[PDB]
Amino acid sequence: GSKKCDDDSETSNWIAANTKECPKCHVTIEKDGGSNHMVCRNQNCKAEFCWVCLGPWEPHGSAWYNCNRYNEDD
Ligand SMILES: [Zn+2]
Ligand SMILES: [Zn+2]
Repeated sequence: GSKKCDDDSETSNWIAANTKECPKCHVTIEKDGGSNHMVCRNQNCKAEFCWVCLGPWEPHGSAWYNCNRYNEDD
């Protein structure tokens, strides 16, 4: 299956389902796996956002805004 090492981001053959980008500047990022506190890697951005829905992390930080990681209530 892995002919190469998927090291090339240019192809984006892996990012298609193994990674996502910043919803603000659209820079290739990578989920940590912790408390969902995802922050941009772009030094010209560094915006913190909810990786799950790719929305603002600020309302998600126990403020009032709830989100659905893998279990949707919808
Ligand atoms: Zn960004
Ligand atoms: Zn969210």
